[PDB]
Amino acid sequence: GVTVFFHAIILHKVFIRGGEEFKWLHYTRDLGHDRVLVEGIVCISKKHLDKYIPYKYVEFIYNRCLFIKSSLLGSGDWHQYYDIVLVKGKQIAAALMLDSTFSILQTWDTINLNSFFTQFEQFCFVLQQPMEKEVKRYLWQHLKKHVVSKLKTGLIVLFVVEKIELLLEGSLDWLCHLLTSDASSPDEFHRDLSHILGIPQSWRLYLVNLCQRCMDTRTYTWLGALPVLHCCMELAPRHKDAWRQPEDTWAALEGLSFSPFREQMLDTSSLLQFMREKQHLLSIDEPLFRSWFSLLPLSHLVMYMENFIEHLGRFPAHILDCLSGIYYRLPGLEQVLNTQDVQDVQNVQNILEMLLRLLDTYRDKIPEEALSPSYLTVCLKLHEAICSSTKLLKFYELPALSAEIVCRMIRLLSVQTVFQGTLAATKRWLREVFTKNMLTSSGASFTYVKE
Repeated sequence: GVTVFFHAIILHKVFIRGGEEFKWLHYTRDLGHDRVLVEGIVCISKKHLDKYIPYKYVEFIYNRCLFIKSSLLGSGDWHQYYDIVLVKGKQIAAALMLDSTFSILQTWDTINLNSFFTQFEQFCFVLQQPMEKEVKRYLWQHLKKHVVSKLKTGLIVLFVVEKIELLLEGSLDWLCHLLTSDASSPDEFHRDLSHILGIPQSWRLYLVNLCQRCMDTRTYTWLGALPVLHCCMELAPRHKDAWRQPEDTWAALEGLSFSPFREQMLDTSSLLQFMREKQHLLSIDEPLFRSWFSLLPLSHLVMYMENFIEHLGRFPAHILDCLSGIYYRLPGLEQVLNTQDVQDVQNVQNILEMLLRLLDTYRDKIPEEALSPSYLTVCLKLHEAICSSTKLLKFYELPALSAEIVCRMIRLLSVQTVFQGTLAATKRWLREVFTKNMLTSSGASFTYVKE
């Protein structure tokens, strides 16, 4: 037989009766609050599964209907809830459902986890189609109260809110802090995440819908949660032309539109402060750095390479990523160089000087397993842009720095073609810059003082 556990809300004796599929109970705990929760167990045949089995309580209806659906039955027991014998009862029963379904998470293990998942799926199937802002608000209340081993509960809360379509109304902070792993080690992170992510479920989609929020609502705590998403993403390895990968893949932000948030986030100082607080994350998840490099505007990229110079010293294979990131910003760079604003051009010069610092300082430290010649090409791209947008002569330092980057990359190691392209771009820049002769008609003075 397959068993069903009916619950109900309201001396007298209650009885369970209906169709003869089983013609014509016990006290659980009298909550108080002017109500009692009365339950009952009954085991029906094993062939009556997924069949309508209307029932009754002797009940006042403002016939009930059961569906023991074979798609949600686990060990073989079903749990029917929310039976009342309205909105007030709905809220009370939501509270009790939350408490009951979380009373199984005591011994975090695959067994109790799957039991919780099965009970939740069953009851929510019964709930969403029984045949509501207040309900969502009160459920958020009880959830926050019951919850405030942190990563598992964060993922569980995320799964729940996505199942109950409970948007995080103004407090993404708390859930993103829960999903933020204080673990300073990668193995510990994977250990905390595995027992809960190994379950077949839509973790990636939930995390992506959580990350899109906190970006469309203009916040930053979600960054600390990016690592988890990455474990759920199962990203692919880099190839011979990693530069050809889109910015969303290379940055490990698939399914997220970050360019709008990147360009519309008006306070990047707090972003960098949050980052520096959670710098340990960079060690447990490699791509995180990249992701961050992708979520920062071109005006606050040097600070990101400076504050986290130590990490790059521990992880020099990230230096190259910087270049890649800058490549994915080429338009903006050009948008800045095609103009003559000294501040932004100077920021770009600073960026390139920082990249040269990284190369030289950490020239004797990069791991040959991450030093692909693709970056050479990437560098060349950069050069071309710096030589195509930089029209004035008082900005030779940027073509010079680009050529120096190419030189250091070649020294780190096709090559001839990249050198040809670099020389060609330099000659083109000199041509489009030196349009008049070097010396005056008399020859006494030069035309361009800086030639």
